[PDB]
Amino acid sequence: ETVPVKLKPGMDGPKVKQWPLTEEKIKALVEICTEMEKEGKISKIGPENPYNTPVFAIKKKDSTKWRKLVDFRELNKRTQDFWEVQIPHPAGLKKKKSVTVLDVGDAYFSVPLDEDFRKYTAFTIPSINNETPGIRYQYNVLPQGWKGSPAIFQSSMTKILEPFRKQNPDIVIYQYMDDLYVGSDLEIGQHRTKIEELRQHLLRWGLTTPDGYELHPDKWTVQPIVTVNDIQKLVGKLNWASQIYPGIKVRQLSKLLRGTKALTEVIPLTEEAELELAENREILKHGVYYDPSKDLIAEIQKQGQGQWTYQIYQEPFKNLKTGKYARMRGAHTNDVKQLTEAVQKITTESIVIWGKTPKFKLPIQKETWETWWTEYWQATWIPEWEFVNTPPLVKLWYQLE
Repeated sequence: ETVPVKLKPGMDGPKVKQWPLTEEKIKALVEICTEMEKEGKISKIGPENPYNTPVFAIKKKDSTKWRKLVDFRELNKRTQDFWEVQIPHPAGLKKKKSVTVLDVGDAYFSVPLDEDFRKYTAFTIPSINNETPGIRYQYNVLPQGWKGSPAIFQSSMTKILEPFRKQNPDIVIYQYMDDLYVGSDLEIGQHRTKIEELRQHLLRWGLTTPDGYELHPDKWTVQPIVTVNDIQKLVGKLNWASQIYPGIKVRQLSKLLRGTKALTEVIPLTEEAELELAENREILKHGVYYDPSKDLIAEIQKQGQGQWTYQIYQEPFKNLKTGKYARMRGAHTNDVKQLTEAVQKITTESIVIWGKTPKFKLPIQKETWETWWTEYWQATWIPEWEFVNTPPLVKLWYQLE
């Protein structure tokens, strides 16, 4: 029985023009869709259907095989709120040594979609070289990219993950849309095989996965701190921290390090050193509070060569996070391609940290972005974005600024 779903009250279905596509991407979309139809994942529809949603084709990682990407941003805004289902967002996830991202989207296609709602998923596939009108389809199954899919597939996913979660209590698995984020502190080799065990478990359920994507949230921000061998570790950490806090205490701890004492030797804790340790922990340890009910906003500025700066906030001037991205040496300069990668990363961070995608303000012209962005986009999701409003300067040769 299809889980009944409704649009938000007083809201109609999405109508969004389908953007023009390259012959190559079209030829891929046609072939992809022809097969989705044979499998009954989608069905042709008649002229009686007003609604439309935009579609494109991307390629993930090194894969030369095309993936279809539908833009549900409108539909998702207009869809009912599933929050009843949502399991508070894990804070520990961002702490983990390694976090891998799996695309579970294939799972959704085994679940039928409510017959009443299907009309709203309508999309148009342009023909080759626009020789004939485009063909319009809809979704008979939970589509990838629609916020309803994960909410409705929740119970089923929980069942699939249960055994592995029981078997690995120290591994955190968190889902956002079509992606499964698996964190852990395990040695990278151990972690990797844990992912592979997972992938083989999901495969037992018929759920197929593409090779994972490795993240190291450890390296996103600069971080707080934590036998004779151990006392050397501390002293080394304080000396390092000394270049930061001039008040860090050293000599008292150094006084205990004089000797031939072996690694095994256990040094006693003197009342002289403990003062330096308690005061050090004291210099170790505010910020701005994050409100789950509000929205995350991300502003991006271009710093002029390879450089881009960003801030993430809710109320202006109060920033939850600020950072910078820079173009690699030896990389061609393409501002859209670079900006596209920055947006995807900032989003990945927001997803991992607050479990939410920020609304973007992009330092670039609307036209440029909307033309190019799909070329460089590797993500299964798209955020909301807004372009700074200024007109670009148009100057002919014979004109003087």
